[PDB]
Amino acid sequence: QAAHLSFARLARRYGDVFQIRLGSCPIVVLNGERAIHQALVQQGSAFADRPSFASFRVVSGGRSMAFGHYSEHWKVQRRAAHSMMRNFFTRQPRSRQVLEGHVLSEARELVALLVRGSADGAFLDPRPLTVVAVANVMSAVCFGCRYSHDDPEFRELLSHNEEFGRTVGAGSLVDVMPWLQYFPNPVRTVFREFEQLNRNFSNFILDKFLRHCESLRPGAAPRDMMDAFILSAEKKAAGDGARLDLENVPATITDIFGASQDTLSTALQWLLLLFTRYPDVQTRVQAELDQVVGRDRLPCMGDQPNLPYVLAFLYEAMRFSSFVPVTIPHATTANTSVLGYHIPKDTVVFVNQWSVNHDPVKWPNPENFDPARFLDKDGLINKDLTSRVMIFSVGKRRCIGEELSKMQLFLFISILAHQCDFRANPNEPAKMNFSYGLTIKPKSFKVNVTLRESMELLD
Ligand code: HEM
Ligand SMILES: [N-]=[N+]=N[C@H]1CC[C@@H](c2cc(=O)c3ccc4ccccc4c3o2)CC1
Repeated sequence: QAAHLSFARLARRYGDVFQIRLGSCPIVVLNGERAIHQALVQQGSAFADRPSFASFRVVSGGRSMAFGHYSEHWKVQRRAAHSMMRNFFTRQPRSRQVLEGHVLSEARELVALLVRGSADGAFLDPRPLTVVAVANVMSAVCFGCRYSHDDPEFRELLSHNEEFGRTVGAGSLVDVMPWLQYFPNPVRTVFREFEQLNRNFSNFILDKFLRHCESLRPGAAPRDMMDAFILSAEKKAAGDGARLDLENVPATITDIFGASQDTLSTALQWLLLLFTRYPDVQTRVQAELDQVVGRDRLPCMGDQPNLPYVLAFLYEAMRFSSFVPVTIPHATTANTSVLGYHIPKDTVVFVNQWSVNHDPVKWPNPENFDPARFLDKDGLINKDLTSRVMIFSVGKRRCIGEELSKMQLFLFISILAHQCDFRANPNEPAKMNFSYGLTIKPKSFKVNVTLRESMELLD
């Protein structure tokens, strides 16, 4: 009973394009490959605008990029994030290394703690470790300051993600039915909780905005991304390519932290769930890692073209999961048409990512987890097929960390596979249930982690 599912069904009789009406507001639901790539690439900028949904106006003081309406103050606000998304990593040799280093740093902590909780045949919820973990990499990049797995106030700040999904997830009732906010019942709850955890993110980050402003005394080289965005805006204040005004630097860092922490936490959940619930893909990835790099030395980002399965799993996991099944709802700039069907200006729009990744005219074994799906005859990755899984979206509103988030999940499992052993609790029958909202996060699932051969992570 999650919205990604029910649109491909509605599509079958009514069209790859059709239009539901949620409460009052009119949704157009793009479900093909052909639908989406027409709409968002070929008619892009005609769909690059966001709903007039006022939960979006809650996010990051209303100055969010994720949820912001498409315009020229938004142009430079995306242009400045991405060209920081692209610039930070790669400006000079080893730009990636300091990032790479955090993943290893944290990977060593994860397998330490995963193994810690799991001794004596035990099993444990890997959830609250993989978010402390994933959020540290991004807090070391953004704020130059990781957080311990002791800190209950940090773990707090992270323990409300299922809320932020639900509220602004496509399929929802907090924006499109304003009549529901006068009385107790799920839809009243789910939004009031939502306004709470946005307060606590934008209070947690405008916080780091002050102290970094307190830090950077003109004779300086930016020692953070928080810094780098302020150096960016303090250079667009007292003189004259992509540079914000300060007033949006709190908001734009918030989106880049809040995004990553939630999604990359999910992604890294799902992969463990695919090793536990498909033992023999764990085996392959775990083997091919061994041969290509060795037991002798733990694996690094160099190894990537030389690891065709660990990509071919990464990608099938992406597809099968489709853990972002419906992108942050788009809206229209001017008029348009998709597969003929004429779609009026400012109409609300959804984008079904699960209906690119599960169309069985394009994707044969659609609900089978099959990584080796992505594999050439002589055994290679096959760039042709692999570049058609829809999960980061496309055209004007596509994801800007895609580049980064791939390099974070690759390492993270290239360590975890190569260092640890993952067991599904055999006493867990009725299947791995979920909890849908923007993202598809597994419900409490339990895993036993033994070390393969000592700890090589210790520097
Ligand atoms: C596996 C990891 C990730 C996935 C699957 C993912 C997926 C997505 C999706 C589906 C969207 C919406 C696209 C649309 O509405 O057209 C999006 C937007 C966004 N993502 Fe991600 N994302 C991931 C990681 C990250 C990370 C690490 C960051 C930090 C850079 C990030 C920052 C953003 C931002 C700022 C937006 C808003 C872009 C915009 O509205 O124009 N994402 N992402
Ligand atoms: N999968 N997927 N999609 C994207 C992932 C997350 C992106 C995002 C952007 C923000 O600005 C933001 C802000 C405060 C948040 C507070 C708690 C949790 C999350 C937050 C958050 O998340 C938007 C959608």
